[PDB]
Amino acid sequence: MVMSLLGHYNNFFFAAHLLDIAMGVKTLRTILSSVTHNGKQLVMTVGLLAVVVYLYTVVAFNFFRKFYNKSEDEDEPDMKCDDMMTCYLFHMYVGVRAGGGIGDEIEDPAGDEYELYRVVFDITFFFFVIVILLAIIQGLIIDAFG
Amino acid sequence: AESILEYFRPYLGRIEIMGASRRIERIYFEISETNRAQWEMPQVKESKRQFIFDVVNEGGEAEKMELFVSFCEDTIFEMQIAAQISETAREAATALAALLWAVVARAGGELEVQRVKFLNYLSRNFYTLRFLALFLAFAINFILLFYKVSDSPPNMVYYFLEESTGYMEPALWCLSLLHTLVAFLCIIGYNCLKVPLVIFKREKELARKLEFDGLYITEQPGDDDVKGQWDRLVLNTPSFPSNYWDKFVKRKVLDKHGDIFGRERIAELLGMDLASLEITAHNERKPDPPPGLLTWLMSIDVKYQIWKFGVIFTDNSFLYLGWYMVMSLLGHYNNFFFAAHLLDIAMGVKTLRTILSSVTHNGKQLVMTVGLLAVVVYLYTVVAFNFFRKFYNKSEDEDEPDMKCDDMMTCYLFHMYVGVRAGGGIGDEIEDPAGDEYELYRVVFDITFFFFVIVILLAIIQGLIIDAFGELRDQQEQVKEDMETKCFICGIGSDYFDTTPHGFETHTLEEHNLANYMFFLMYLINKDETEHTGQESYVWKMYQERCWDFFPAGDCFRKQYEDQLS
Ligand SMILES: Nc1ncnc2c1ncn2[C@@H]1O[C@H](COP(=O)(O)OP(=O)(O)OP(=O)(O)O)[C@@H](O)[C@H]1O
Ligand SMILES: [Ca+2]
Repeated sequence: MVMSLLGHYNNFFFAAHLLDIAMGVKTLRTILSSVTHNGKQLVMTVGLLAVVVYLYTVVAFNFFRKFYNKSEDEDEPDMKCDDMMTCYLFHMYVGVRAGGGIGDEIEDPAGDEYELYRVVFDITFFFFVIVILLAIIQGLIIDAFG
Repeated sequence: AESILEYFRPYLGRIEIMGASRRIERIYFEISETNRAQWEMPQVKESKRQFIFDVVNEGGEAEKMELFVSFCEDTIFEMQIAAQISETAREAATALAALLWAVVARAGGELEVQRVKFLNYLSRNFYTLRFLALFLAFAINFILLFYKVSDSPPNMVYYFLEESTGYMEPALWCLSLLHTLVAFLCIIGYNCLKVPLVIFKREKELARKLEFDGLYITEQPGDDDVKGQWDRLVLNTPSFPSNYWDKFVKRKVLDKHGDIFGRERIAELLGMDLASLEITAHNERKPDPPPGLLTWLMSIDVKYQIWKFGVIFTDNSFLYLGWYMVMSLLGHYNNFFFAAHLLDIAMGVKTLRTILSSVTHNGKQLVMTVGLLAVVVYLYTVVAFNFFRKFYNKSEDEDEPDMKCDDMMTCYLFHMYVGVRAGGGIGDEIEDPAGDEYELYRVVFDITFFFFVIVILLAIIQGLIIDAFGELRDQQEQVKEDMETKCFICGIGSDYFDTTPHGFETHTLEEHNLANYMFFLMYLINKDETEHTGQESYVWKMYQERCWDFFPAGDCFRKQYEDQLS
């Protein structure tokens, strides 16, 4: 009722009705219920992913400052390593997505210093929050529907 | 007589044993109310849960009852030990952090006496100290989330830039000072509370091994286990049974094997030399030596102290707490070392401990699979090292100082670091094979590389870790459910008891209940041997002789008397 009434506010609020109804045929209601059926462990797993990404953020904050830049010529006003908050946001928003961890969006480690101290960082980041953690999260929701 | 029966319902306790008649018999006794009151303690219930999960899951049906009786013997110990208790980004960050914390809390000479008075307070409330430690770690990390680095001091300076509010800067200092103390309190509480359990367990196990076996006198020590060797340094001490009840157990071993072997050798191996003095001590009377308080108390068994310290340090929980200590201490090195605490604690809620254990649960094949992936990538590296040199370059104009094909080491590193990741094998990061030469000799290389180390090998590795977690969940579910379809004492399930309504509740609540035996074992202790009934002494004799035939194991008063009582 209230959304239908607010629809006459000259807006698209009518676009929020289809949903509620679309979920009338069970085979979709079960899907919608699967999200919260097993959420008590889903929230813990999400928290674990968040703390692992934060751990990597603080590891790379005071060791790999000179890599996190967006490669702008003659000036680098954008550095995602100076503040802890911006670095954490950048990791949590870019590294999780992408194919492969934060090895596709930062400078090449071809430089002599810390090369072997960052190749392992990239590999373990790709191995611990992409091929296991996201796999587990996707598995939990899909398996509950089954 | 309904009223008296109802009043006396929570005291009478039924058990069922068989023996000397080859038929099931009933027993009755009185359950003291203090024991029932102390039964529902926070530690006791979780210990029972852990014990039942361990017994049902780790395989049984042969030593099950022996482990049951052993658990009873151990749990009596802390039932005793319980006696000593008498008296913008910031807007988003706060909202998200509060949600995470909320769900975690939803599932998380005469002057020396005052020292003991204050120290006994820690053992009473021990879990809350750990709760406070987790809370402090959370708060200090959330404060840490506001750091910044500048090229000049306010040579890089890690100056902490707070918000417009000038507060919360010294709060970091005070919280850092407070966290170390509230973790040291946890350490002291653990050293005061839990270590008697493990010490007593080891003492009891050694006493059982010596009494009913000659592993340290007759045949040989196993000489292959650190636990089975480090204990050789305590046999000579005069105070070996420090916490076990049998404080004169040394007599039994020499009385059982001191004749078949060298009696002097036996009486010298176990310390306690000159057994004539021990024999003649109980001849005239019991003298009372004068007290030597605070004068000769320094003289203590050095060997026993060393052995106890070894048993302490070989443990895992205490080592974990000490690791927490050392990291907290190193935190005051003006660093982020406080960021390594959240973890250890975060893994407190099981549903995460199972995930953490799944990584190493099946690692014995995981390492082999990783090695196989490494050798396959190396094989492709040596295949492409002497055939496809002119492709591996980073496309720099007018000069190519960077070639990842010249050295074998650089080529292998480049493959192992780039090709595995990426979507598709090494076909997205090197030159196009459109050139006429070797085109069909490299298209197949790219395709097979994408097919053999990406869509199979990584899939297998991801499958192994994920599936193990599923197996762990299934194991926990099965250990929860199996106990709901059997009795853990009877050798039969719920199907036969379900022929009548509430049959299983009747077979589990008033008949053998897994808790009536708990009261029975310590009720036998209180009543002197002269007052034992015609059956109490019967079971007590076997219990002292370690024969578990008196458990029913197959039928409980109903299969025997089906026709007479249906
Ligand atoms: N032989 C048995 N002894 C005890 N409980 C049994 C037995 N067989 C089945 N059960 C089931 O186990 C329940 C008690 O054991 P459980 O491990 O669940 O105890 P708990 O976790 O302390 O809590 P609660 O007693 O409320 O279930 C009984 O209520 C019954 O449903
Ligand atoms: Ca008598």
